[PDB]
Amino acid sequence: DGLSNLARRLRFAMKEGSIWLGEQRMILLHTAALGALRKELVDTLGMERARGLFMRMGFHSGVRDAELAKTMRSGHSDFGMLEMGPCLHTIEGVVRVTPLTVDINIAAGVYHGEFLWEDSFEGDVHRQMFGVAQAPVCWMQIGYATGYTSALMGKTILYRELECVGCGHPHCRILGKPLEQWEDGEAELALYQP
Amino acid sequence: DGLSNLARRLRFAMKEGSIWLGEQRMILLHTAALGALRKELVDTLGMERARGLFMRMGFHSGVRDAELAKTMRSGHSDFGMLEMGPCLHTIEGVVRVTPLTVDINIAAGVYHGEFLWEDSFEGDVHRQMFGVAQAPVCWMQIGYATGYTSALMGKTILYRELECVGCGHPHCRILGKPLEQWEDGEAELALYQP
Ligand SMILES: Cc1ccc(O)cc1C
Ligand SMILES: Cc1ccc(O)cc1C
Ligand SMILES: [Zn+2]
Ligand SMILES: [Zn+2]
Repeated sequence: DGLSNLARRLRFAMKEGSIWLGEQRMILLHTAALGALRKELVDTLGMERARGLFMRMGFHSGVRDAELAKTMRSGHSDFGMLEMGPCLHTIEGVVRVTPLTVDINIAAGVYHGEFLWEDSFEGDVHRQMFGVAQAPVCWMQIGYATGYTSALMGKTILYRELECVGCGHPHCRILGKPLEQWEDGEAELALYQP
Repeated sequence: DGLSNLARRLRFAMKEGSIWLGEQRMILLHTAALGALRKELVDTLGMERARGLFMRMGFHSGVRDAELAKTMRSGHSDFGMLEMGPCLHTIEGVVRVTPLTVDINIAAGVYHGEFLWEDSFEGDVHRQMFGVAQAPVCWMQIGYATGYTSALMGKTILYRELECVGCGHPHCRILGKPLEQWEDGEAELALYQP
């Protein structure tokens, strides 16, 4: 439903050699190509520095998709507004999202969201070049959620992966909530600065 | 155009959150998101380190798409083979290509090709993050042509931008030819090494 609706805002304009999602120009990019960039970045700047670059890239994508969802706001509930995010992420072929428990009220600054991630392109791309890892590896995907939800709520909303396919788990699972409700929220917020 | 022929190799499966072009998984990525990453890489590693990283990412994309083109060899001419490169580059929303002159024989190792680039995503976004540039800026786009053509020929075909919108130019213009037919071809080839 949310997919069908938002999918109509994705258009291919070959006569411009361009692709548009709402107001934003998009490119189709091979995950292998992004994966080899990630490898170079990790290999030369280190896992931590690379994680941040990607999280902030994901952050701007999410902010942009939130602007797009903001225009499509009429008739939609707060949850329906939130749902567009997972939907765009899915349309963009990034990940398949299933909302598990979602508590939102934008007026009241209420947000607590848990989501299932399946077929995370990031997790199964890190795998093909690093194998399994200690910490969660879907950095760009997390930044997108963070970006999208913070833009929607008009306040800092951070996300963490509780489990991730690149750690060896069967799925990625994420939790989003306001900066105040994270035990190390200040360290988390830092990663989103250049 | 044969954009039609290749269009059938692009399959969107939203009900799964994935996009495949031939046998490569793809994502739709906001050019503004790539722009932000590009900005951080320049500021942190310099113009030339970054240019290298993008050329190499583009190179990987090109090599993968030439693999797709090869499965569609059918009863195509060498030029018709060559032509799927520009077609894929246009399907992926990167740029629209116009051949000026194309001289190719894969068997004999001959290649000399000049093209127009219109509506370059990469030139357009570089200007938005840095302004007009001193030298051509469609790094990822050049690497793709290089990678695609080199993989198709089984020999190193390097491309250079003679003109670029990122420079104040009303369009981009490129020249591709074998390594040995460039005077500086050994220092150009260096950028394709991590
Ligand atoms: C809000 C949002 C957007 C995209 C996702 O993958 C997940 C979430 C939670
Ligand atoms: C070969 C090839 C591939 C992609 C382009 O944009 C241009 C050329 C010439
Ligand atoms: Zn993950
Ligand atoms: Zn250019």
